[PDB]
Amino acid sequence: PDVRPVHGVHARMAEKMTLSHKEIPTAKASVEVICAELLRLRDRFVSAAPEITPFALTLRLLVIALKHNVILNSTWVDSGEGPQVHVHRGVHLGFGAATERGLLVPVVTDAQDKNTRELASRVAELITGAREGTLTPAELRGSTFTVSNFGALGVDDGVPVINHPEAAILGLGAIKPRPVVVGGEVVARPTMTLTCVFDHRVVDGAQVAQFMCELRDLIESPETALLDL
Amino acid sequence: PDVRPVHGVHARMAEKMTLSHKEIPTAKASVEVICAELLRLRDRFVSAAPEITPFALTLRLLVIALKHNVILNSTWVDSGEGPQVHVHRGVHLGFGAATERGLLVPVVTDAQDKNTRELASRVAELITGAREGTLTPAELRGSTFTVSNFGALGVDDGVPVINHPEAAILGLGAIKPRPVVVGGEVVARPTMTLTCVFDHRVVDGAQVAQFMCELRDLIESPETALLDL
Amino acid sequence: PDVRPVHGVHARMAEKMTLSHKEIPTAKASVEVICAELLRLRDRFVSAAPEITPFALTLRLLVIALKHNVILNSTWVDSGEGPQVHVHRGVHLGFGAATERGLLVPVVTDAQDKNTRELASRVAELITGAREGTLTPAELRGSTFTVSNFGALGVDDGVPVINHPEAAILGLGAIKPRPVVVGGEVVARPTMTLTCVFDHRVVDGAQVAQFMCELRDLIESPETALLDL
Repeated sequence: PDVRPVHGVHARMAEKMTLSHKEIPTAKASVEVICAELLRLRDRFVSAAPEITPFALTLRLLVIALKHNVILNSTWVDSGEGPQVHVHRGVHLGFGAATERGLLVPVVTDAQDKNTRELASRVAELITGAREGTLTPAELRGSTFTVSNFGALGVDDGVPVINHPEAAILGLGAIKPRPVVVGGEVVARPTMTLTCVFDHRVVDGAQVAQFMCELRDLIESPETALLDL
Repeated sequence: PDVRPVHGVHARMAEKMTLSHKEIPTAKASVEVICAELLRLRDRFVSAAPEITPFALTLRLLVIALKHNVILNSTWVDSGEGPQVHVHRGVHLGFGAATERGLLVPVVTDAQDKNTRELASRVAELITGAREGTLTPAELRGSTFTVSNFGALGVDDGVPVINHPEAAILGLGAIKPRPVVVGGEVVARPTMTLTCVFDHRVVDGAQVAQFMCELRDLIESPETALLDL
Repeated sequence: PDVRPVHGVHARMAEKMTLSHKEIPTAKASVEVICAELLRLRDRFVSAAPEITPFALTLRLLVIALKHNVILNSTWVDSGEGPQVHVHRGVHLGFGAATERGLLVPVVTDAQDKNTRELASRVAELITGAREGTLTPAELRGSTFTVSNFGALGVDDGVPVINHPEAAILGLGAIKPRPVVVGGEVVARPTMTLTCVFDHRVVDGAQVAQFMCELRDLIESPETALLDL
């Protein structure tokens, strides 16, 4: 066989993947989301601000949903005085950026303090930075929740691996036209499947469902929630 | 961070989740099921007996399918004289009931001996009991198979965790109108995705497929199988 | 309980399932594939060569995709000089064949060297051999990649277990008519969901997406790629 020694970003990925597999009892919950209004909103602003993308808007709405479902942004801890869940006050949002040198996971520090435009600009800088290889050590660490946008790569739905010691990860399926029922009629709509993989020690099914339903409802009516645009 | 010590129902969940993750090599099989006839049957009886719900009817049809696919209701055993599968004669059916105090898993003991009406009434008592916190220790133990109804919480499809030492768990996705093809035409129907997660030491793919196909076919033509109504 | 001692093909399955669960940090990626052209191509040749099946054509197109995405056909190795990925030059394609005596996994040795007709004939011999119990030890070993055709058993989508020490497995969902959008219209098409489960130490998300998108595109326009017919 062609023998490839593993180093760098591959070695660390391989390390991080093994740690998660070993420690975290996972479960998964998925919801189908209609993205017509999301893309309409994008169309409204993309000329004046090209960084307002469906991905950026989704991350903004995710931050809102995490502020309302705090248990999703947390860590299981056993060190010391018995079993504890540490619920994090800051949302430091990791997201995958696939590059020539492999995938990197830039982090939006204190995403909870950012308005839609602020978040969109920062995500754009981080996407650019990952691609050009100019990210600092601080921009590649400290996440409390992570997103995997395999949809941008053409995957319809997927099951990503929790970024240890986080309690959950969100996978974003591909946005494309699919058939859905609206007012009893079969119609075409842009849609996507969201899949949350979670540490079932930390988060229960009722909690994940509440989070995902909220996220779906924000994305399906984003204009009011993003009234800071 | 906000530090939450873990006790009670959370602590036991966290314990049960860890045990399953560690021991069970899982695989998953899903089938899409059309629920038009299921809801029609419900409509026929819900006035005189409000406990005949789609969930209750689904559990009844699940019991029938387990009686016909006995390997699904079993336990992997290594204690003693080598590897054994213990196939259980009784179907003691656990199901999730999410409550203020977390999720509980009431159990229908000897579900195999119950007719549709008997099962529906018992499920209703158990749902009430979980909500009001009046379940006995005996009503929270002894399951041989478990159902997770994340569909009632709005989740379209999901991957639940096997309730150790059981061999499989069934997830019930949300029932809602979705597009399907019937006689070559695209039509709206109420549908749901069923997902079975199974111990692949115990159950093989042919066995899970046979079980799930039977369950689908019962749900899609339930009137004859539930001729004890 | 009815106590069943475990031997033979069941015992080895149980062994292989446990090994995979313990070692491999998995992730999963799925794509929906339209199969209209695949079945049209089959119709063209099934009279003169009954072994040209949708399954055989899918495996042929899979081999092509693996030749172009070599990392999918590989093994994680830690023995010796640190972490290595061994990329295999031969594609020795395992596939599930469910039989009276359980499931067997016949192997097409050097599948990369076979033309469409050669592969189709060999797959047919191997299906026959598994059913009649006439396979040699050599025809049941040495795979570098494995396929699980749970679709033939009626399963719409599934999550199979990697055949250790392989880096990935492909699940083939059931081919049937489902609604899809084509040129903005909701239409009926035969479709299937492909699910790849992969060792995330070996393969990254960009690599799996590239593989799966290629496989989808081959299946959706197979006539040119199978111009050796």
